[PDB]
Amino acid sequence: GVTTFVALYDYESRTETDLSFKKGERLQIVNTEGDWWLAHSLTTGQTGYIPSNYVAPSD
Repeated sequence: GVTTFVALYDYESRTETDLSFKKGERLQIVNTEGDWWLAHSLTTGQTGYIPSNYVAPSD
């Protein structure tokens, strides 16, 4: 199903495959095994891996 999170802190992309996002962005997982998740930003429309410890669940 849909699994969504909100960013607690800004994250700047530093690799070829991760995703930059800002505090407050809504992100969905494209599941939550592990610490790095493939995500899509509902805010920005971009995608990439995000660190799970920068985000928190959001209905």
